[PDB]
Amino acid sequence: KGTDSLKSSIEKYLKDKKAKVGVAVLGIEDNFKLNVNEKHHYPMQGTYKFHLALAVLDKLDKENISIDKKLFVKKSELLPNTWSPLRDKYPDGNVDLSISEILKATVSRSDNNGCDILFRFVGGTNKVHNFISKLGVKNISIKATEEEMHKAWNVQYTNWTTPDATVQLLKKFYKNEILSKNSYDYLLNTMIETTTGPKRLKGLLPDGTVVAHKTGSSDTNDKGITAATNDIGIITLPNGKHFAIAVYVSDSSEKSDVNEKIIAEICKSVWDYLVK
Ligand SMILES: O=C(O)[C@H]1/C(=C/CO)O[C@@H]2CC(=O)N21
Ligand SMILES: [Cl-]
Repeated sequence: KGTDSLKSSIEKYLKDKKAKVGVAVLGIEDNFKLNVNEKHHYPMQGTYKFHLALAVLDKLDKENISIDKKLFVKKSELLPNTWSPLRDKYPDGNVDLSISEILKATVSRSDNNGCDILFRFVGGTNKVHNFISKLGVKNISIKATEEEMHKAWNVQYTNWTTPDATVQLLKKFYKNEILSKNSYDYLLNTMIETTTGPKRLKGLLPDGTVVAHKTGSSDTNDKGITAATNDIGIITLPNGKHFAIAVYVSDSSEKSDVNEKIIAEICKSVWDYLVK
């Protein structure tokens, strides 16, 4: 009967997939809800740079600090051997960068040094955890910086979420219940104006569908397990309405192109349902 047939359709798709896949959908203006494998903790990876950006922009809003205020970034903070367009652009460090530019690198391009710079700015991972909890969203654990996750293999699992929590947080954000209008407009634009994950949530959608999103990805260990392949965001339906969706393909033995196709197929079948 509608939602449960779509849910059964997704579960049948997931049966032969060697991964633990979590799915959540929340209508923005017309309450719609769908969960698959909700009672599970999924490693977030890069998706938690969205949570960090909320915390940075909230701090700017509350303390009346301009997004153009510049922060001095020491060379020792532009770590090597990590994804970081910031360090590529400023290899020698010791540069004054506006918060706006660090945020853009972090959200739109998933900069890891940008991420840790901003964690320092808001007072560390626990401060972001508290900020998120006090918004009334439970079941998000934020324990490790990018530099910390790049050490032991296990550390990435201490940044975890249920799919429900993400989609609740995306909806609060998207309905502008969190930020000032200017902070909201900026974060939203950087989530639309990203080049990442073209084969994930957006993979099978019609050309030009606007999708504000944040990806997350992990390494693959030598037992062929890719810990995390994620995409979360807000999608615009043909009638101009929206839905928040989060897909976490975790602890997967499948090849990377299958992991992305899973996100794209699931999103497509949710799209088809709400369009019909
Ligand atoms: O497009 C719409 O009319 C509504 C809808 C209808 C089907 O549940 O559900 C999704 C949530 C939303 O905004 N959409
Ligand atoms: Cl690969």
